[PDB]
Amino acid sequence: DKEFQVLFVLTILTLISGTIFYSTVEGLRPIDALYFSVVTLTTVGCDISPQTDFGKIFTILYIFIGIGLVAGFIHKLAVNVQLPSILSNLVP
Amino acid sequence: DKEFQVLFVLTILTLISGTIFYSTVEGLRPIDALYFSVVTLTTVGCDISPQTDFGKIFTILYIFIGIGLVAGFIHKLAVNVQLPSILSNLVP
Amino acid sequence: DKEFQVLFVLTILTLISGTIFYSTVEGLRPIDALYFSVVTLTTVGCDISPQTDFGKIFTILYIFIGIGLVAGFIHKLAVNVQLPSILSNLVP
Amino acid sequence: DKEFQVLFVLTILTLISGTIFYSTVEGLRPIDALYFSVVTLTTVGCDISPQTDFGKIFTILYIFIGIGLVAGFIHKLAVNVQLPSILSNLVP
Ligand SMILES: [Cs+]
Ligand SMILES: [K+]
Ligand SMILES: [K+]
Ligand SMILES: [K+]
Ligand SMILES: [K+]
Ligand SMILES: [K+]
Ligand SMILES: [K+]
Ligand SMILES: [K+]
Repeated sequence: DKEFQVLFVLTILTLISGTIFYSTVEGLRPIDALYFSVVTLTTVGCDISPQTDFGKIFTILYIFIGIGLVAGFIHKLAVNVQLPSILSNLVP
Repeated sequence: DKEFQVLFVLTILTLISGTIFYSTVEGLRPIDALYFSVVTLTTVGCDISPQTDFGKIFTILYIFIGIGLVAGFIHKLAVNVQLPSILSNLVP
Repeated sequence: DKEFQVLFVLTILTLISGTIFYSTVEGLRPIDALYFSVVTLTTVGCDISPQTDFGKIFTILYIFIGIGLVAGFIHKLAVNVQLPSILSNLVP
Repeated sequence: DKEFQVLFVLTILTLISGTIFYSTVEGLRPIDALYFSVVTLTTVGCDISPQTDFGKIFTILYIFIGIGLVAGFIHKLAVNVQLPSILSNLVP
């Protein structure tokens, strides 16, 4: 499934970029920076906000450019990969 | 309505898993753990974040795997079960 | 536009119910209770969480039953009512 | 691509309006006011809430009127402008 892999690669790259940015500029531990990237792009959010003007501007751009991609990835992780499995049982 | 029941079962199982995980690893009361699972997977969020690295990693995986499912469930709870009722009045 | 009015009425009723519930059980001012209802059902969220077990259970049910409705309402407020206006200028 | 530009213009105007409102009434720095507008309309949210009744009422209206628009803009920024680029490599 190429599109799955493609959306996966772009998401991975997006999250790597976010992890690097927030670990460097906002000073988060790598794991916390990946968490922040993930909850931002899925719109889940969390209890902290960037506190540098650079972090705020980057987050604005990051959100606008990443939400669509991660939403597409979540969609296919659910429908091209998850739906079939569901049918694997509910029909004999 | 099979698909409704199926989405319902998978959602229940997802939420049970989350309740168990967050009550065990993050140490939340069962009710708070279910709340956290629910607001996470609907992307509503809340004022607390996991504070163990295990909780953060699990939440990343949980979000990615659960959002699609709960969104589908919410869709059908609204359209295969809620829309008809609406027509039950607005047309004689 | 009937469906607009219908989605509007159901949303109003949903928000009224939320305002009453959160002003009574969580003890919020009416305006804060309406804010909480609105940011919950649009998944925007805010910096506070219900602190009674009754408020948490109600919010779980409220979210599951209301998000679909408000999403439909937001969709039509944007497409059956907002899109035409946009065309009102960008084409002579 | 006209629709892209149109959605872009309406989004810019929406965000400008939010920046002005929150910098004036809630007293946020311009950059923080734009951040608040952006995380509100993308439903990402943040760790602060308006504290004037005027800010709460405006945010209710702002959300209802803006979410649809920004969602459409995010969609096209991802599909009319981002998808082609993706094909630019994954096919020779
Ligand atoms: Cs959120
Ligand atoms: K901050
Ligand atoms: K959200
Ligand atoms: K929050
Ligand atoms: K934390
Ligand atoms: K959302
Ligand atoms: K609380
Ligand atoms: K506040």
